Amino acid sequence: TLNGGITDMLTELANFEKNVSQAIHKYNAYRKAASVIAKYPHKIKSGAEAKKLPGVGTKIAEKIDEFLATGKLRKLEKIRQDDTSSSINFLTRVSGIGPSAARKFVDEGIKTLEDLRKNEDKLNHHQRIGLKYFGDFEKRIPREEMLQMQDIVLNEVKKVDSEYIATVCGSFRRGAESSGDMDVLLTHPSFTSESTKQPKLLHQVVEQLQKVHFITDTLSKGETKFMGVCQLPSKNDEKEYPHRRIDIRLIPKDQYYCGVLYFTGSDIFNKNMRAHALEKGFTINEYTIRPLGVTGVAGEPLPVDSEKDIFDYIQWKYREPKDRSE
DNA sequence: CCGAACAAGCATCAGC
DNA sequence: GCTGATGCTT
DNA sequence: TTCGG
Ligand SMILES: Nc1nc2c(ncn2[C@H]2C[C@H](O)[C@@H](COP(=O)(O)OP(=O)(O)[C@H](F)P(=O)(O)O)O2)c(=O)[nH]1
Ligand SMILES: [Cl-]
Ligand SMILES: [Cl-]
Ligand SMILES: [Cl-]
Ligand SMILES: [Mg+2]
Ligand SMILES: [Mg+2]
Ligand code: NA
Ligand code: NA
Ligand code: NA
Repeated sequence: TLNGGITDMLTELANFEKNVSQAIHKYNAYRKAASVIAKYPHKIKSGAEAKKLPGVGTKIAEKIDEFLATGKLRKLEKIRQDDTSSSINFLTRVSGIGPSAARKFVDEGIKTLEDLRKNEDKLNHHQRIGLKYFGDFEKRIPREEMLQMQDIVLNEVKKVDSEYIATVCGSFRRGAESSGDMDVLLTHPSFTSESTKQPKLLHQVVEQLQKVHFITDTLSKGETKFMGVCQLPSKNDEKEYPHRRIDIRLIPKDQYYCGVLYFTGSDIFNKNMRAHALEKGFTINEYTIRPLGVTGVAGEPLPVDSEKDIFDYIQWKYREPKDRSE
């Protein structure tokens, strides 16, 4: 956190542009600059020094100069005073409330936690569960708790069918000492890119985790992606653990490496890697890497036998998960 | 100067 | 119902 | 907002 004041400022600007201005490219620009500055191994002395990094341009350099000189940014001082911006930023902290619904709620006079709680009938299902667990979802998960959760998920999945493989990805797989949620990649040999030989593969796992009261709520659920809520069991007289967000993603078994690369992230790492792929003439998603043809149409999937094969195609040296926390 | 900026699953809605 | 756009999310 | 052609 050599430059934590700068990166906090840029993150706050990113969130303003996403939530309030609905300016996605400014949001991405600020997050990318925060990320590249976060990895920079010197304490930054000037905007000009920062502008040498890719993703930091003229406007962010000027803001860095203001922040170094004064410890603050007038632009943010003013945003913090703006009631509509304050209301919108608060509302978007509820899972399922994005920039559009937040602004609509404000128009309707719904702008505080109390307002939301008395207007549950104006929320869709996702938003209602997001409100229910508003406090819990902003708490971090100690890696010690992530390990207990991993043990439950892996053992319960095994009881449904010993041929499932569940892999915990996200920041956990990158070795983080705490995580914001739990991300689980799931495979089963019945589900490949060529055929689905058994129905309900994801449903059966969700069902088992609900049966043992690990999964407590559902935000969304389809054939390949579950987004929901879980909770560790507590012992006698113990206060309960916070409820936690859990995402489960069933991926074709032959596409595990693209899937685990995607689900390990970070999100900015993936954006950077995919952007580099495009510059190299490839496109990467969670299933495949394919060349781009003469006109920019993706060709056929390329053979992939390891995470490293994907890095090789785009002429990147391999990066272990712990070095992808961008 | 100016076009591109990662890629996609699920929920929800409008239009036919 | 189906299709496609949009919102929200990973 | 930044980058690259
Ligand atoms: N290509 C692409 N991939 C994305 C995106 N968002 C998330 N992902 C992928 C990478 C995450 O690690 C992974 C899990 O998504 P996540 O939001 O749980 O992130 P994470 O890396 O686990 C955070 F550090 P934590 O949850 O601990 O707070 O999903 C995205 O916008 N684009
Ligand atoms: Cl924008
Ligand atoms: Cl500030
Ligand atoms: Cl594909
Ligand atoms: Mg996560
Ligand atoms: Mg570019
Ligand atoms: Na730069
Ligand atoms: Na939100
Ligand atoms: Na997640």
